[PDB]
Amino acid sequence: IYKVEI
Amino acid sequence: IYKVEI
Amino acid sequence: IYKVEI
Amino acid sequence: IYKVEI
Amino acid sequence: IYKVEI
Amino acid sequence: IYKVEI
Amino acid sequence: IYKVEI
Amino acid sequence: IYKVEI
Amino acid sequence: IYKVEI
Amino acid sequence: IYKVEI
Amino acid sequence: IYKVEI
Amino acid sequence: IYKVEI
Amino acid sequence: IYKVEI
Amino acid sequence: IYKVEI
Amino acid sequence: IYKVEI
Amino acid sequence: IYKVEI
Amino acid sequence: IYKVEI
Amino acid sequence: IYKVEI
Amino acid sequence: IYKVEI
Amino acid sequence: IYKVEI
Repeated sequence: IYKVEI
Repeated sequence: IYKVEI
Repeated sequence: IYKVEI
Repeated sequence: IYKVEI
Repeated sequence: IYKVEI
Repeated sequence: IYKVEI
Repeated sequence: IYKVEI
Repeated sequence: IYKVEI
Repeated sequence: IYKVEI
Repeated sequence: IYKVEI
Repeated sequence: IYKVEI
Repeated sequence: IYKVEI
Repeated sequence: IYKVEI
Repeated sequence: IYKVEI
Repeated sequence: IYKVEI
Repeated sequence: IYKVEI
Repeated sequence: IYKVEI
Repeated sequence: IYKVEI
Repeated sequence: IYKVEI
Repeated sequence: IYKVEI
């Protein structure tokens, strides 16, 4: 599970 | 701006 | 399952 | 703007 | 199942 | 503008 | 089943 | 700006 | 598990 | 600015 | 002026 | 499906 | 799916 | 002026 | 998925 | 002026 | 994932 | 002026 | 992950 | 003016 955010 | 994935 | 958003 | 997928 | 939206 | 599909 | 809309 | 992953 | 952030 | 990892 | 396409 | 407009 | 606009 | 694409 | 804008 | 991409 | 901006 | 990338 | 800025 | 990288 992951999240990337800019 | 984001991506979430399980 | 995933979500991408701009 | 988004995409959601299960 | 999915949804794409602009 | 969208597409939904099951 | 699906729906597309503009 | 970040990334989180398990 | 990890997190990176700027 | 950081990184954390287990 | 635009084009939209699914 | 598409639409173009000027 | 896409949109281009001027 | 823009382009968006999924 | 992407967006470009001027 | 920008570009965003996932 | 990335963003470039001027 | 910047670029961000994960 | 990185960021460059001017 | 800077660059940060993990």
